[PDB]
This record gives sequence, structure tokens and C-alpha cells, in this order.
Amino acid sequence: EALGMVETKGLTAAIEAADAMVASANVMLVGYEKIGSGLVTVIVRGDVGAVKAATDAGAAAARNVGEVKAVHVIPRPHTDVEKILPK
Amino acid sequence: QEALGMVETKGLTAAIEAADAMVASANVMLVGYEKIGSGLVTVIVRGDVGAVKAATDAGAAAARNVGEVKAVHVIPRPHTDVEKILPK
Amino acid sequence: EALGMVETKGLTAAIEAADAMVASANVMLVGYEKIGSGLVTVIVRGDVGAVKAATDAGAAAARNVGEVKAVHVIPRPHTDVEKILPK
Amino acid sequence: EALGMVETKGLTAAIEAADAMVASANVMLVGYEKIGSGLVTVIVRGDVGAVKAATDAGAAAARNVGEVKAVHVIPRPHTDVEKILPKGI
Amino acid sequence: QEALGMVETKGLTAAIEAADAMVASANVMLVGYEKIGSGLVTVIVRGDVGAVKAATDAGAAAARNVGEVKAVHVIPRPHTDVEKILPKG
Amino acid sequence: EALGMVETKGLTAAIEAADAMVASANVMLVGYEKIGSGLVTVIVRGDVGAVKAATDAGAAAARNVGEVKAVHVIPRPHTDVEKILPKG
Repeated sequence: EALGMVETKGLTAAIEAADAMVASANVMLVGYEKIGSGLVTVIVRGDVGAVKAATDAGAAAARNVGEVKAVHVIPRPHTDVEKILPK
Repeated sequence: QEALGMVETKGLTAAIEAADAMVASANVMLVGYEKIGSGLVTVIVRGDVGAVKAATDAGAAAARNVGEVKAVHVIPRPHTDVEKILPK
Repeated sequence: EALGMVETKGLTAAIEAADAMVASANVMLVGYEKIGSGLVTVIVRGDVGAVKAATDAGAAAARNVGEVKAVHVIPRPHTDVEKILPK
Repeated sequence: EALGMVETKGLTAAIEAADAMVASANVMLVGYEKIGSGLVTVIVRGDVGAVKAATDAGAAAARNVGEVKAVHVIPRPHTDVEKILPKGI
Repeated sequence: QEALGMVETKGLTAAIEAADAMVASANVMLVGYEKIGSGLVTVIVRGDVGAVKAATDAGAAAARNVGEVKAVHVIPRPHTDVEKILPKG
Repeated sequence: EALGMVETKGLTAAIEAADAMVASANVMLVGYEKIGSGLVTVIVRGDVGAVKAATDAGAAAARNVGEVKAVHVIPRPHTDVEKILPKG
């Protein structure tokens, strides 16, 4: 299934993105990934339509709270990338 | 679903002061702190919407005199149980 | 009991703050915390009077070594010391 | 075998680089490394031709998501893959 | 107790040079390096006050020719057990 | 034996420095050290001449990939290489 990502500088904006994503569409919250330097990536899974709507809503909600650094949807991930995603 | 409140600061002393100011009222529960690097610390609380709004306002007011406030936000009705919504 | 904090930019100023605090008053060193951006917090505990004298001395000594970002005393922490402090 | 690297500022661009690298050629994803300043390196291994094609595709895909800081191929690593790579991949 | 000497750099190469110059200049024991992130590294030495003052001065002078020195300090007489003021790791 | 260091901003630059350094038989790769702020140090050992040529080659290869932050050779390290180097 499709992968959706919203990356912020600041955790409060990432929490807000996570909540707005799960509220807006039928997506599963995979989790948060912290890479340091204040950067937090919120990851969601679901059908491509649901993931596109959820990432759009999560990015729009996060921008009202803090800094959004990246927003992206991978409609059909290659099976080899599940290895680098947070459990 | 009880409300979630966040006060995110640059500086730990500012975050501890925000935590202490927030828990100073009986109906506000401290969930914990989260560190993400770049000196950013988030203090997370839970309780009734009104109690969380008053707590985050008080937490940000206390933190700003010690360090910098980066974010202040209340989620009145978090989706799922707060545990799924919150980082590990 | 009271909590005292001296937060510096860099570790050297923080170690000097820790030593000046224990030299000046009857306080216990809880530890050092790191949060990134070179920020280090030295945390002490004891009676309010001792913590006020220690933090004042700690900040004064640290300023001669590096940058002091914050100095603060919480006379009566509103929850358990272990619960108000980060893990 | 050849080593391929795509280093981005931010994780989202790195995940996109990883996905595009494995989709574009017969390469194995070794993993990702974090070094601070928001820098994330995605590392692949395989035949030189496959690694060159994969890194080119990974960098092109990552640039549409975020900032690409470095793209590089080591065709024949001098010491064993595990030796020249840092411990936690 | 024994004196503590510290040289804090931004960059590990300057810290290694400080550590080598500190142990070469006087009868001091290298305690170790402390990394706090943000590229900051503190080199800590222990020994007699005179030896520590000479060693820290030499360590800072040598490190400045390699990279950035952020702090230089000597604690002549620690006011509690050295294990209590030194960070855990 | 001598110690050589090439410190870069960027891991790709550090891996390229490491590969260039070990491209000659009498240079041993000790390892990498990360300290945050994107700074990575590649450490080598061997005869002073081999280490000087290795660090010069490591810095030259790394600079075309990312930034070189430090390049240094210690011809005669005091104590053994392990007592002067950080734990990891």
C-alpha cells in the first residue's frame, strides 16, 4: 500500500500533522522517525487516494503550528524499502 | 478522548519550568518530555480541553522568561488513543 | 526539595558550574542533560536557600568559561522530582 | 561489488532516493546512516552499471522531494564492503 | 583531589590533537573524550595542578592550529569526588 | 606508528576519503567517528610517509564530494594508538 510522509522541524508540528492525517482519511499511522537536528518524519500507510488526502491535510495543519520541511507520497513502494521504515 | 497540550521550547530549563507551571493545577497530567535535537524539547500534557488550554498558556508564559518558546498547541479531541498519536 | 539549573553552551562551562555549585552550598548534583545545539543543563537539588546560593555561584563561575544560556530555581516542584525531571 | 550513495538533507528525500534506487536497477539497499545537520545517506550495493543507474535515478527522484547534498559511486571499494562502511548501517 | 583539565573543540581532529599535545607536554592522565553532539568534543585530563595547567595550555595551542577551540579550563581542586562532577558518558 | 585523520562534513565524503586512503597497501583504516553536526572523522595508521600521502589523497577525494573540515597527521602519537583514540 501507499506511503505518506510529512517531515517537520519541531515535534509539536509533527504531532499536529499525525492527528490531522488520521482524522482526514482512512490511513494507518506507522509512526514518527527522529533523525536529530529537530527533524521529525510522520509516516502513514493506506490506499493512494487516502494517503494523498491525509498528507495534504497533515502538511496544511502542521504549517499553522510550525515548520514543514517535506511532504511526499510513494504510491507503490518497492518491497525492499520496508527494511528502512520505522517499526 | 481527553485533550492534548504541547509546549515546545529551545532549552531544557525553559521546558522544565513549563512542565512545573503546567502540573501546578490538579486536573492536568504530565505525559512526559521529548527531545528531538537542535535544543528542542516538547512537554506534553493531557486533561479536559479547558484545563489543557489554561496549562499550555501558563507553560508557554513561564518558559518564555527562561528560554524560547518554539511551539504551543492544544489538540482538543485527538484521534485514536493518545498512545497511538504520541511517539514511543 | 528545590531544583536548580544552570544551562550552558558547551560541556566545559557546565562542569565548572557543577563544581562551583557543590563548593558553594549543601546541594546534591542530580546530573547533566544534553538536548543538542551544544546546550548542557546541570541540575542540583537541596533546600531552597542552598539551591539559590548554588545556582548563583554556578552561573557566575560558568560565565568565566563559556556562555550561560539559563539559570533557574524551582523552590517547590509541583510534582515528584523524578516525575518533573526528564528521563 | 560497487557502492552507491545518495545523501540528502532530511529523511523524506532519503526514503524517496532509497525507493527509486531499488526500483531502477538490480541493487541491494544496505541501509541509511544519520550524521547530524539533518544529513541522511542511503547506501546501495551491486554491479557497477546497476549502481551507477540506481544512484542517478535516486538523486533525480530525491531532488523533487528535498535537497540532495551528495551522489557518489565507488566502483571497486579497496577494502571489504563491511570494512569501508561505518558500523551501523 | 587531583586537578581536572579540559579542552573543548568543534571537530574531533582538533580534540585528538589536543589530547596528544596534553599527554606529551606534562605528567597528566587522559580521562577521555566526551561527545555532547553538535560537533562538540571535550578532552579531559587529570593530574597535579601544575602539570594540568601546562598540559591544557599546550593542548589548546596545538588544537587551534588544526581546528576550532571552543573552551579551555582547569579545575585545580574539585570540590567533590571527580566521579561525581564528570559526566557518566 | 603515525596517525592520520580526514574529517569531513558529509558521510559520502568520509567514505570516499576512507576508500582513497586504503587504496595503498601500507595504510590501515582504524575506523570512523561521528560527533554530530554532520562531522565524520576517518582515522588511519601506518608509517608517517604513508599516512601523509594517504591523508593528502583522502582530503583531495573527499573535497570533490563534500566539505573537508580537518586534515592532520600525528607522526609520533604519545601512548599507543588505542589510548589516544576515543572509545567509539
